Amino acid sequence: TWKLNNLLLNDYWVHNEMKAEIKMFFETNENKDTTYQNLWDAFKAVCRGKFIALNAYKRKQERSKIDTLTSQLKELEKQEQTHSKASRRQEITKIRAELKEIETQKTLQKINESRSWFFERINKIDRPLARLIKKKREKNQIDTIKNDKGDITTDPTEIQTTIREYYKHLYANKLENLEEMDTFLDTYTLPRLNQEEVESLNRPITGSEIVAIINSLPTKKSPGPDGFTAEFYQRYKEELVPFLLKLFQSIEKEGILPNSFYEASIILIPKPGRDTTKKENFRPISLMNIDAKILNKILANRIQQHIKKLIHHDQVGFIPGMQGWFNIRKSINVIQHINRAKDKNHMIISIDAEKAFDKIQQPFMLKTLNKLGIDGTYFKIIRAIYDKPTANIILNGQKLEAFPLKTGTRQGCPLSPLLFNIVLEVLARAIRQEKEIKGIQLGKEEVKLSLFADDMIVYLENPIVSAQNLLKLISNFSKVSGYKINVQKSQAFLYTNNRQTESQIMGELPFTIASKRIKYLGIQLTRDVKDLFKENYKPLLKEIKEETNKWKNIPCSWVGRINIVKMAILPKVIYRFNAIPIKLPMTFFTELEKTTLKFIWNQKRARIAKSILSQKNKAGGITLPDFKLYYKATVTKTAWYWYQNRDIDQWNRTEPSEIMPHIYNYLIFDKPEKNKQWGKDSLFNKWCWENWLAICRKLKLDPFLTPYTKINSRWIKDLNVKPKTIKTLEENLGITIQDIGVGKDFMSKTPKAMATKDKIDKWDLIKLKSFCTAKETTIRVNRQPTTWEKIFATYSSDKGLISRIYNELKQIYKKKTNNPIKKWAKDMNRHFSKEDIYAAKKHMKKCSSSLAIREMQIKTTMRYHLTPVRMAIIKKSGNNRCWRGCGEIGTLLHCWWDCKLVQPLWKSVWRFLRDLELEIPFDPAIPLLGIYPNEYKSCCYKDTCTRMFIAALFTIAKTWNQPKCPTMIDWIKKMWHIYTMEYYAAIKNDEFISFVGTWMKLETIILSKLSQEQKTKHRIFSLIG
DNA sequence: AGTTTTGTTTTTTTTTT
DNA sequence: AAACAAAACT
RNA sequence: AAAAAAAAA
DNA sequence: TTTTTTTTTTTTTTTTTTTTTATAAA
DNA sequence: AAAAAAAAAAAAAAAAAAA
DNA sequence: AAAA
Ligand SMILES: Cc1cn([C@H]2CC[C@@H](COP(=O)(O)OP(=O)(O)OP(=O)(O)O)O2)c(=O)[nH]c1=O
Ligand SMILES: [Mg+2]
Ligand SMILES: [Zn+2]
Repeated sequence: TWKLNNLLLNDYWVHNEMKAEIKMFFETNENKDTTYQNLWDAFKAVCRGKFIALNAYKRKQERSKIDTLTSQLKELEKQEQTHSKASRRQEITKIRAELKEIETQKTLQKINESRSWFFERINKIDRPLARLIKKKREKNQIDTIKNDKGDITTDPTEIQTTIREYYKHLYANKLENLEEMDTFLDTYTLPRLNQEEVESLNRPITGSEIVAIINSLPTKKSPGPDGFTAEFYQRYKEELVPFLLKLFQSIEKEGILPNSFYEASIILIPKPGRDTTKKENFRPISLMNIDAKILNKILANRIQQHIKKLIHHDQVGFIPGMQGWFNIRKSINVIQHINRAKDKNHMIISIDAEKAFDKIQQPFMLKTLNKLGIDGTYFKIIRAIYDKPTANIILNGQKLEAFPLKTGTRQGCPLSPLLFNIVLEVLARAIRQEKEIKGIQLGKEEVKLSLFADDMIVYLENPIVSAQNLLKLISNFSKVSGYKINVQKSQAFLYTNNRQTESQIMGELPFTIASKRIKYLGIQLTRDVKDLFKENYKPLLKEIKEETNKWKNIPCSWVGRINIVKMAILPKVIYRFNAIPIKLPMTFFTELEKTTLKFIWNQKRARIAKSILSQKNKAGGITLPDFKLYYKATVTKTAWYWYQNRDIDQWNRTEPSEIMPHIYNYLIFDKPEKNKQWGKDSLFNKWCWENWLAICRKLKLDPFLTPYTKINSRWIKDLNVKPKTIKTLEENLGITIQDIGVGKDFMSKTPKAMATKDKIDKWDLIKLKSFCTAKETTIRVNRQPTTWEKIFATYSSDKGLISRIYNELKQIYKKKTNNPIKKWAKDMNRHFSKEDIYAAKKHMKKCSSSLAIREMQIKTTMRYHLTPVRMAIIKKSGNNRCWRGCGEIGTLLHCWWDCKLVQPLWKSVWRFLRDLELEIPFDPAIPLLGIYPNEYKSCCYKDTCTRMFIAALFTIAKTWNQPKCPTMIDWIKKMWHIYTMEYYAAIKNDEFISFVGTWMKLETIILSKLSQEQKTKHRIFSLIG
């Protein structure tokens, strides 16, 4: 079965022929003998045909010379068989060499192109580095399976039969009891879309809407069974979009899809931590055609606009703008309530749906859509999509016969996640409505359910009655929906006053009782909240230690190892902070940094100080992650939710009410409270507040009355003023006191405000007028806001909040450090200005795109290398002499510049610089640091000079302690290696005009100095000429 | 008149289901 | 994390 | 070796 | 209930002690 | 020579006692 | 070498 090889899309001739035939197919064929649904499948056939004809012809053309030479040679050598002739034996000898020459040159180019690709990526957070830490990928196979007979057997046809028959059976059984489905849907109260929303769903698809979905498709994904890639649609979107628009208009009008839209390829994924050999345990992941996914993406985006009307905020999975940590913190707060409660009769139950996406009954799903009020062209298209889907299973690369998908949503489809949620929402609403399933009461809050996708947790009081009624309702839902739970795999915490009472409830109920802990959404919930640190954070330290211990001999530098910590460790650390932001002891951070540094410096003491690595300005953009500042950024982030005061955030309201419940709405940018006994038992919120204050006083802010103080605040309420006035001001004029206006602008800022001014309750203006015009009020409110205050007040999106706060914290806590560039200036007798020190830092960033070349420069400037002077101090000795043996004292400036063994190389480089007909002083700061005197600071030739100098640095460093001269030829080899890596990358990225500028002059000079012997031995030949 | 800063956009990997 | 472009401050 | 949302660099 | 004193914790600064054996390539 | 760690000082918040 |  064919696939498009994306490499063909690059090639100038291939593109021109395809663009020509796409025009020619549609102009010829398009008429009313054909439906557009048929015509689209006919187009794809012709297009797949032409790619095959183009690929084959291209491959012939590339081989034509060796084709000819091999034919011509064998002809002459058969002439040898009758009579053996000297001149022919010469001619045969000549050509047989040239055949071997061409085969060599093709081989080398393939190696150099591969090395060039790796040279761009090395030590970067990219697929190569990610693959280095991971084990070898698998090619999925079956050779042994466990049989319907109960046998473990290995016959190839018997496995193909046993797999297919099993998956065919899973999807086969569609329910038929439509009248019972209606009865369940009438039993309960459900939302409805209104006429404006429904009109939005059914609106005509447009050409601009299609191109936006094409632009966003994920590159480097497998194609569907027809073998066209996302890269194809992106390449030809100019031709394809007019015809695609005609396709979707025809589907809207008729509700008939093309036959290919139904097709999908199942590949079998083994589930984590379970048997391969059981057919029981695989996940079927589907590949669909890209044209069908374009349509399905259109429909999913439309319904996503409305989804918050349909789905209650107890569901956070798949929902835009929601967070999984919302459910984790809510659940921990409920568990604390039970721990505190004097009379215990309570249960917490974790439930998961078995094969949830596969077992949804499609007729129930379509009835649900109508009941919510979705009908018209949108419902018509959804019904067509489910009319007859089929799968083929691809096993060991072989394509099995196809079966119908009569249950389930399509498990690799963009529309399937939302459709599953809408169906599950019918059960969620029914549980909330039913009052003999009793929730837990937390002051003014009742809590019953939290959902994440198909994952469900339930909070009950008086479980003996309440849990039985829950099970009964789920049975009724199962009969109509198809949804099913495994009750034994469902885990519960049970709380009772006596052991007798526990034994009764356990006897009656089907659930598994967890004494210590339940794993949930990535974390451990504990039966007592005291345990949170022990179960979550202590295990996380132990797991990081083992992980770095395995990696300890991995072959990358300290630069690459820093990136490994960022890529692999940092995400799981942040996730745990965000789920459970409890006060952590200082020893936790001490152990985490010791472990991480010991890995980066390969169990040897650091070569560069962690102080210098702290800031991006220093060390060329390599930065070490600060775990304490990430912890502070996560704890402080909660304050953004307190200021927003959103009705969806029930997780924030859930902490112990005991003295006073409202206070968190009043804390931020609002007046200090005398009472200091709120939050006595707070797990999260009290620690958040203490961190917020400490940062504000570090900044020397007054946090308590600000340009962002709300009208809905204690400041206005301690003025004893009627809520009708408060609401009037917000309705008319906006929410901040600065929107009212203070001092001389009290209402006068707009006519709309003075239009408001008369309206308000008579005496309350005199109260307001006094406060708003007071001398202290004008001073505090009129000041300019800081960047810190803008984070919490200004932004309507929680998006990207940890990264903003962390960037502020790094400036607030910015430390002083030693500068290596100053020590260089002392090793030489010279002063570097601020402009010189700026040039050194920029150069260390901009010397290359490759981290390989950048690392070498960074090590040179930052004084990485050991010296005899340093080593004699360490060993407590007086033998500080140059290791090369020239007899002088081994300072760092001796080792790089001044040693007589190194000096002949540097003079060689200055001879080339005269052949480029530059002129530069002979000054160690230019090649080692990148600091030029004030004339040459501008010059265009610096990119050439940078390549010459960094090549010299490599040559000297390679024989650092050796009693021999660095040679000129080793220097030319390095400079030619860099030239080669840059050439293939410059083509791949279409940069060849830049490349020719830098290298062209230098390349001519390198070739002029070598002999033909040397050029042959070291394979030095032009890639430009 | 010149350089630095701030924001958006395109590309990588990891977390949950 | 990088690059590019727009606006303000030195 | 596919889908959705979220997070960081 | 309010104000002042005392005690504890955290963060920053300064001084003292210890190191590593060459490096880049892989 | 250079980096890290330990020790001491300084400041602010919280608690208890007195006015 | 650490991809497709
Ligand atoms: C992990 C994962 C999940 N999904 C979707 C589709 C199903 C739901 C539920 O997945 P679940 O872990 O419950 O598994 P489930 O299918 O419900 O089977 P069991 O719950 O193990 O019976 O999430 C997916 O599309 N891709 C994935 O890689
Ligand atoms: Mg499930
Ligand atoms: Zn020397």
